[PDB]
Amino acid sequence: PSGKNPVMILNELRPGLKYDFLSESGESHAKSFVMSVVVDGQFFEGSGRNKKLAKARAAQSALATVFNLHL
RNA sequence: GGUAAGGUGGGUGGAAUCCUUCGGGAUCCCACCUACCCUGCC
Repeated sequence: PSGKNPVMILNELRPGLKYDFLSESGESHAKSFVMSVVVDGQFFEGSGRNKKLAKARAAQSALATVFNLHL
């Protein structure tokens, strides 16, 4: 699969970044997680119900800002 | 007992960029399978 997230778009348009996962909360049926990034020296964040959703949110923010575009 | 929703681990497969002595190296994503955790309905 070529991908399903804004993560791969960013990582193909302009790679050269770092990511930092952050802790979780809630019960197993309402669980949440978060994922942050450092791109071009900027910083971004994005929580979600799972690890992929977190990175998709944070990477979409990192993309739109650093790329001066939108998803 | 059956039915449905979400999360995590493990295994396998698929996919992209960068570098390369073309043997390889680095970065990175997804799906499937299996097990586990947990909630809703009847």
